[PDB]
Amino acid sequence: QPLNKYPVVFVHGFLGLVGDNAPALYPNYWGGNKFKVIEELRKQGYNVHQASVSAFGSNYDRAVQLYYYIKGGRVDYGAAHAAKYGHERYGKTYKGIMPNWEPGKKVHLVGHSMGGQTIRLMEEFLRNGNKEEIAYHQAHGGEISPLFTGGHNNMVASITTLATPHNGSQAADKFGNTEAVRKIMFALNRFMGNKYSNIDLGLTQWGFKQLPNESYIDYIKRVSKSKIWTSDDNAAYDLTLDGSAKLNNMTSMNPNITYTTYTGVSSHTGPLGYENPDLGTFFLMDTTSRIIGHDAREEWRKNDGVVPVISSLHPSNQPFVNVTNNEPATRRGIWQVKPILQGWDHVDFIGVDFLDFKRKGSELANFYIGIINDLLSVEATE
Amino acid sequence: QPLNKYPVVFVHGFLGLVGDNAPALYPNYWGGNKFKVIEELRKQGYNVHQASVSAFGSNYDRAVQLYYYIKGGRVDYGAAHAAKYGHERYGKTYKGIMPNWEPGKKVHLVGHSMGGQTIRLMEEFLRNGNKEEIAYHQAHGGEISPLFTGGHNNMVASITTLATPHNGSQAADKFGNTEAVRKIMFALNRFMGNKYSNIDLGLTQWGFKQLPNESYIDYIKRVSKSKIWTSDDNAAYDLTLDGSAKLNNMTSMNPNITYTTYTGVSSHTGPLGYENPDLGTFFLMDTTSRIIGHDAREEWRKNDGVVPVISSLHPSNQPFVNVTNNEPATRRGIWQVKPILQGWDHVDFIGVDFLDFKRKGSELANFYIGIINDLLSVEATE
Ligand SMILES: OC1(c2ccc(Cl)c(C(F)(F)F)c2)CCN(CCCC(c2ccc(F)cc2)c2ccc(F)cc2)CC1
Ligand SMILES: OC1(c2ccc(Cl)c(C(F)(F)F)c2)CCN(CCCC(c2ccc(F)cc2)c2ccc(F)cc2)CC1
Ligand SMILES: CCCCCCCCCCC(=O)O
Ligand SMILES: CCCCCCCCCCC(=O)O
Ligand SMILES: CCCCCCCC(=O)O
Ligand SMILES: CCCCCCCC(=O)O
Ligand SMILES: CCCCCCCC(=O)O
Ligand SMILES: CCCCCCC(=O)O
Ligand SMILES: CCCCCC(=O)O
Ligand SMILES: CCCCCC(=O)O
Ligand SMILES: [Ca+2]
Ligand SMILES: [Ca+2]
Ligand SMILES: [Cl-]
Ligand SMILES: [Cl-]
Ligand SMILES: [Cl-]
Ligand SMILES: [Cl-]
Ligand SMILES: [Zn+2]
Ligand SMILES: [Zn+2]
Repeated sequence: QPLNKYPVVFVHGFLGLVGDNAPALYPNYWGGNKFKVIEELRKQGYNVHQASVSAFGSNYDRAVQLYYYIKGGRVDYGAAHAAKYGHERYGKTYKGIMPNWEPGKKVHLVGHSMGGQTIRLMEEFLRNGNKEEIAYHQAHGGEISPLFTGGHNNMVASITTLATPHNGSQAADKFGNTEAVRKIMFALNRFMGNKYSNIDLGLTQWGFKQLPNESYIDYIKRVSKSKIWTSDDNAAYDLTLDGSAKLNNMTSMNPNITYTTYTGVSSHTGPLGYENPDLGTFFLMDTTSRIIGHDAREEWRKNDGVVPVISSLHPSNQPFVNVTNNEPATRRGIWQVKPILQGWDHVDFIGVDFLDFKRKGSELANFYIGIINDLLSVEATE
Repeated sequence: QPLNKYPVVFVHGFLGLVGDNAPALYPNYWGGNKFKVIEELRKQGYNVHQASVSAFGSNYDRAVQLYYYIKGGRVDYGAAHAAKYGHERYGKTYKGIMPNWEPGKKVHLVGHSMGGQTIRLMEEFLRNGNKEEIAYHQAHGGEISPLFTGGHNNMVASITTLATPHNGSQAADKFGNTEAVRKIMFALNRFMGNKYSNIDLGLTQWGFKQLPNESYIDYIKRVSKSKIWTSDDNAAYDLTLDGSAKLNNMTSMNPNITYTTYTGVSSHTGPLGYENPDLGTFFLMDTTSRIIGHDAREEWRKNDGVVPVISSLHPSNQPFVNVTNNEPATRRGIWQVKPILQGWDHVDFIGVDFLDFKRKGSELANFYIGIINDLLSVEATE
């Protein structure tokens, strides 16, 4: 019935809120008003979905959530993970977009920004499991999530990433992951865990959910004891250069998966060889673009607002091949890096820059239809 | 003590809120963060002031308020005016920036946008009075505001306008002054008349101030009978082509006043000869710029976001002379039209476009120093 035999799952990045988990007035993550990715692709008869996973959590936490988003069930972050980092083992429970998901029934994964990292880690778990969980269930017994077992292959057809910081970003290193702004992010999460809140910012496993009969002062006190304040099991850490490198060092190429990347630049070279944001860079990335663009290492300067070009092309120590925009992108086992999109900033990929008239809806529709056609190709060359 | 002999009064336009009358978080009208016109000019030893007058009111109402802002005392809109339009005769009372203002003690007036119209009308009243008020106090006796008497000359040295819609704007005609959006404006003013409100949006003379012991429902009921809902004694009407024409038809050149105008362009000609806003046009003017730029009459298309160039150069029926940037702007009695600032939109003149990095503080400082210099010149060529 659907033109695509494998469902496509779109996976948002850091700070991403989608569907019913957004504020009353909020941009629509996948396409803004420029091209309503989910609705429009569906009207054209494609089977597509937008995952909802932790906005502020680690790639680990998100990757677990992604699995349960697709498969359905109670999120299980793993007993060893929970014990090591100091957060609940069990999380939200998901209906499941594909309850029969198993070897043989594949899914296409496309990720924006951090979503690309999240996708890689989930596949890692499927294929290779999680060593610390395997080891913990070996020593202490009990039940272990199948997600952490390994040996589950032939479940993801493609991994396609848009402006993903495969190699991290200095914006995290020098801003996002600093003490003062982590405190802000966590305070936000605390607040939005209050008992009148309808949005889940993705750190409730750390205890940021006020109980219905608990005072806010008692909430604050309970939650000041959480390890979140000092942990590295969070998005801000994972987007640093170190944090991303760690994911790179523990991931590996699946020879059956079609891997493809897209990258945007929205900076321009200035007097001294530093990079500054283009007029038309969504203004919220003004400061981060300048931090990146003024890097000591020259090859780390060009950026889409928050992720350097080097970081988005491909994970740095994984195999890649520079590809053309016209040629079929059909190679398995290798990062097919599409040609840099000139003038696209980080958020132009998802169409929410309503300030930028150069980036039009028809363009964005072509981009997404572009990706679907590549995915159709992958299906046809099996 | 002050380098300028005559105080300079800056007069904000439509929707302008200044000083103690702005919300908690709000751009500073005169210079934004780019150049703090009042503070900086003062530091350089100039005597300058920012008037506070009705943000939503007619040019008439604002013009009266301007007078009392400068002179001090209880705003008197005039008995005939009040009776004809159906609003209170008396308004707020002002401390007075210049209590001794009289023929011989002059003041420089610079107006942004509608502020330019307001300034013209005030001077008209000083010089020629108000015929309706003269006639009404003739017939019915009582006291009459000196503002409406006429014969007060030699009180304003200069009238300088920035992006003033002397000939009105289609944005008013086809948006601002339509039924539905006038209702929205008036509802806003109603709401901000509530008993907890600390901002005056300028229509309280129409009854939009909830009494301390009145219910909101009774407030709504009382105020639904106001003529404001159907009146032309409001800003939206006055910024229309007709509305501005009427001011033009009742104003005339004072041969002792130095008149000077500035105009911005922030549109570009498209495929078919229509004008579209430049990237860099403050986004809130996106829709108005397109309305203006798609006008049938070609010469009405080029615009700064909300004011067409034809409208800002000079009142259409008054004398003008195209001037150069270097030409001392020292002629009395004629509209000295300064050369168009390319890429300045309506709000770049006041520096509140924080999105536009092309328009820097040092540029805006030069523009304002420029104006002061011209004013110093006027003083010295007496
Ligand atoms: O700062 C960001 C970032 C990204 C990656 C890294 Cl690595 C880092 C970090 F930490 F390293 F610095 C930071 C996160 C989000 N930023 C602003 C959010 C945009 C927002 C939006 C977009 C899509 C939506 F569905 C909803 C809202 C929005 C707001 C208002 C609006 F008028 C339009 C759009 C942009 C980038
Ligand atoms: O709509 C405007 C208009 C002007 C003339 C005519 Cl003729 C017409 C009409 F009739 F056609 F409708 C309309 C009035 C104000 N508009 C937007 C408000 C700007 C705002 C601002 C400006 C100055 C301040 F001191 C403080 C805030 C602001 C908001 C948020 C922000 F991040 C920065 C600035 C722009 C033009
Ligand atoms: C007549 C009482 C209701 C007014 C409508 C809403 C005003 C908000 C209350 C302001 C405040 O308590 O700070
Ligand atoms: C503040 C007076 C002019 C605003 C009219 C345009 C605002 C509605 C369009 C939506 C948006 O601002 O992104
Ligand atoms: C991040 C902004 C959240 C939207 C706040 C306004 C909601 C409303 O007035 O209904
Ligand atoms: C269309 C009316 C303006 C308010 C909604 C836009 C704010 C947002 O981008 O979330
Ligand atoms: C709406 C209130 C948000 C709380 C801000 C606290 C920030 C901090 O403690 O660093
Ligand atoms: C019009 C915008 C003003 C919002 C101010 C809210 C606040 O004080 O936090
Ligand atoms: C630019 C919009 C004006 C809102 C001012 C107020 O709500 O008091
Ligand atoms: C937070 C970004 C600006 C809000 C968009 C608007 O005022 O229409
Ligand atoms: Ca952009
Ligand atoms: Ca501008
Ligand atoms: Cl939020
Ligand atoms: Cl499974
Ligand atoms: Cl929640
Ligand atoms: Cl009030
Ligand atoms: Zn975790
Ligand atoms: Zn009036």
